[PDB]
Amino acid sequence: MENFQKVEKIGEGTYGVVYKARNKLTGEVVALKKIVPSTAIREISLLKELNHPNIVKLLDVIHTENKLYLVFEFLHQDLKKFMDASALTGIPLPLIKSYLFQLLQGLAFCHSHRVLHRDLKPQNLLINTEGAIKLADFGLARAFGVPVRTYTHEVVTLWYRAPEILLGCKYYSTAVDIWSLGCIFAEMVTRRALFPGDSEIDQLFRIFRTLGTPDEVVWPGVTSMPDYKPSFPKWARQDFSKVVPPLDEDGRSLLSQMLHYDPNKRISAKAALAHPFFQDVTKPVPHLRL
Ligand SMILES: Nc1ncnc2c1ncn2[C@@H]1O[C@H](COP(=O)(O)OP(=O)(O)OP(=O)(O)O)[C@@H](O)[C@H]1O
Ligand SMILES: [Mg+2]
Repeated sequence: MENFQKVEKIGEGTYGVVYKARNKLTGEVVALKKIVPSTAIREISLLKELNHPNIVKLLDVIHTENKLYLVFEFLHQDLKKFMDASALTGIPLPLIKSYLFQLLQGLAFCHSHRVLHRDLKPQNLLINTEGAIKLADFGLARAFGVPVRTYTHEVVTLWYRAPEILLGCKYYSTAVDIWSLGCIFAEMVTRRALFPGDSEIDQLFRIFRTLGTPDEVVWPGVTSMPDYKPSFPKWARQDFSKVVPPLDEDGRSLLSQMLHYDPNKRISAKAALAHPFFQDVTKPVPHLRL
């Protein structure tokens, strides 16, 4: 790991600390994550073969001295910062659209190989100057664990967590990433998080107050999930037209099928790509200050 000069601490997070760095041989500019379990080594290593244009490439895995270093392709900005920069104005719809479409291609790819992200959030979505958006940190949650408290005391977000994970479903599927990207999609449109919980019960209860408390009608098997409680308050669903207002009906219709309560009814990434909302999809360039 001495083959890299550290330029700047990009950030810290669940697994470790990310630095911008330079290859002392190549001159290649990379993101170097400093995170070892053998199971975790083999799984990280098969992720190296998961290449796709909307997936941040894992250049190399440097395992030395009980220390693990993940060297990724570097991108100049994440979606959280692009969003904070665009607050006043909002992200134009055609770019939101391009972004959702490309993230769906990324998910269709990984899901077809049976790999889930499990932790999608605006900081894990990286963008460049040509209009591309890529998923970062795919596969890592299953390969190492997803802690309560991110490494540097920071608390991983729950705002994007699917309801079956919150209800203690042990074997959740690729549908959990479609739930999370739906919540991001909504947030790009409105400029405000859809479900900002600050705890697991608050998270749940914020989902219940917009989409209605789920029951055996909308979701067969829900009432015998491990953290389901018959004492949960019964709240009615609200309409999407109030939820993500500006969005047109193709957009709300796609969003509502991404937010289905039952993960077997939730749209897959491959069906979502054929949805009529994407009929006029283009690829615009964003306005970016590096
Ligand atoms: N490949 C990369 N290129 C450029 N910047 C990156 C890259 N990967 C990560 N960063 C940015 O570095 C910061 C730290 O990323 P990090 O993975 O540690 O945290 P996170 O995405 O916020 O949470 P999590 O640990 O769950 O991934 C975030 O701002 C991330 O967007
Ligand atoms: Mg990350």
